[PDB]
Amino acid sequence: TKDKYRVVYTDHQRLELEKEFHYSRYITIRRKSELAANLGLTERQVKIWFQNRRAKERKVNKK
DNA sequence: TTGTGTTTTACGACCTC
DNA sequence: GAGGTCGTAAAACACAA
Repeated sequence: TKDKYRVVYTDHQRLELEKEFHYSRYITIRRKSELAANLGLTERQVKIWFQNRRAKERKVNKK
């Protein structure tokens, strides 16, 4: 768990994550571990962010 | 500045596998 | 039991009023 109470991710951190997301919708356990390490976040955070991004996409698509 | 509507992290519940 | 969606909180944001 990750607590007090949410962090803002840097413009760079977001950029990499968007790029990776365009590379593939679902991140591999390997990739997850690369990305976390290069971006200065946790594996869990990277997991979660990818889950939120997919929900955002579903939400934009419904609209 | 603050009211407000939208986005962004992060969770817990339940589901699938 | 790892991850998944999905509904939700609250903090951060945009920015017109």
